[PDB]
Amino acid sequence: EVEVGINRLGVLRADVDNLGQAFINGIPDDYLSISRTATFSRAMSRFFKNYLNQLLAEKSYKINVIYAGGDDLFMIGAWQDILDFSIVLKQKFADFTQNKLSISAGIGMFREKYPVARMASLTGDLEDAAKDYKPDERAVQATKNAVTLFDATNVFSWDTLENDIFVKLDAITKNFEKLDETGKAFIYRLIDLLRGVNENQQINIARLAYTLSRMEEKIGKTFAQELYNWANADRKTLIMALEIYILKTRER
RNA sequence: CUUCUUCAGGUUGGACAGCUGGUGCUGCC
Ligand SMILES: Nc1ncnc2c1ncn2[C@@H]1O[C@H](COP(=O)(O)O[C@H]2[C@@H](O)[C@H](n3cnc4c(N)ncnc43)O[C@@H]2COP(=O)(O)OP(=O)(O)OP(=O)(O)O)[C@@H](O)[C@H]1O
Ligand SMILES: [Mg+2]
Ligand SMILES: [Mg+2]
Repeated sequence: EVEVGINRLGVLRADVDNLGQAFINGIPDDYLSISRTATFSRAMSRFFKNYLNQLLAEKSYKINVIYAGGDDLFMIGAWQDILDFSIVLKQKFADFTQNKLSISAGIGMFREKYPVARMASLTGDLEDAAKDYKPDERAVQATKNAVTLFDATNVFSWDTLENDIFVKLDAITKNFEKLDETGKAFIYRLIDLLRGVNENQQINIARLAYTLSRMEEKIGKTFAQELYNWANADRKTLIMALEIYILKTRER
């Protein structure tokens, strides 16, 4: 049903972080009652089932939800629908839970005949890679508040990190729709030369020099140097946002 | 039976310098 995009099947596995701990010791001991525990349980279950149904039915979503139940989530649908509903899910969970419970997800791209058992297993281990996220290896236990985006090693977050990646994605989508339609061939050049930076650095600074060299009447070099500015501090962020932009805008 | 057989300066200087278009589609689980 998509016109510009990719022919991949995206899935979502959202698991609330430390819900079992939120039941063991999350609720205050002084405010401990059977009615209050039942209220919290029913609120969470109603949230998941009912509000997932209503949130998808609010407007046209290409999602074919497999399971909501409780504390878990499975979804299969259009790849871009999975990506743009992950943010909706995180913001709705934050609003309903008042930013008290963390959630983790995992998204995988699959063909039209990929093994669905393999789909689920890969999405589960990506979910675990999102569950075991720690900015620093000093504090006990994991933050658990992360999302893996198509790879177990690509553990991004939902915080200001995801804010940055989505701001970058929106900016790139707005800017790079209308190039000269001929100089855009440098995009794959950048992608394949930034795939990993632990090796010959000569070509990276060479591409920087080439971008500086490119001089005509265009948007200018404001964003053409913002690419360089974002090409050093944010390496994995730039490659992830750029790959998301490419997959969204690929003429496939 | 004379008296120089060429000497001294400019050796390239500017202008453009790669643009446009396509850009993995079909067949199978
Ligand atoms: N009222 C109540 N219900 C359930 N467990 C309760 C309660 N009071 C105390 N406890 C204790 O908590 C743990 C729960 O462990 P578990 O039995 O594995 O059960 C599942 C699941 O049945 C239950 N669950 C899921 N959804 C709900 C809702 N909506 N309401 C109540 N209970 C619910 O919680 C467990 C889910 O396990 P995980 O998803 O793996 O936990 P996690 O948050 O994802 O951890 P992490 O991977 O992020 O680190 C028992 O000890 C029980 O006695
Ligand atoms: Mg859970
Ligand atoms: Mg669970």
